[PDB]
Amino acid sequence: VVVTLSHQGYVKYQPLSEYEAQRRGGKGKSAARIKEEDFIDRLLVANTH
DNA sequence: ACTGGAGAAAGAAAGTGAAAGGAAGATAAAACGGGATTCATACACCGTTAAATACCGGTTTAAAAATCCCGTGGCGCGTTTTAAAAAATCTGTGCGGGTGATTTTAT
Repeated sequence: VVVTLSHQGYVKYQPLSEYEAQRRGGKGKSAARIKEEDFIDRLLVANTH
């Protein structure tokens, strides 16, 4: 899974099989919904156990 | 006149019914956040080419690395406190036969 954390503190993880590889130079798809004033600071990849 | 019992007055202490109010609860309206559709529209993938960049050979030189002396504060040791977690000890409760008790209405 992949773990994301926001500045004010919000945790969540998603299955890794949802995002598919592509070629460099793209824009990508949104991974989470941000609030009015917040931003993502960390990103982690790890196993459930 | 005097005595001792008895009833009535008077006074002081305790129990009482009623008391704002305030923290401590409780209950609704509201604002919120997370899923099912619906596409148009912007994004992903495939051929072409000018241009921008990586790479090699040889200097150099100024800057950073290496070395030596020393004087301290930042870790290390030993011994106390102090919360935190764990083990030990109490407290209720229901199963089924027995003893004894309570309340409200109409005519």
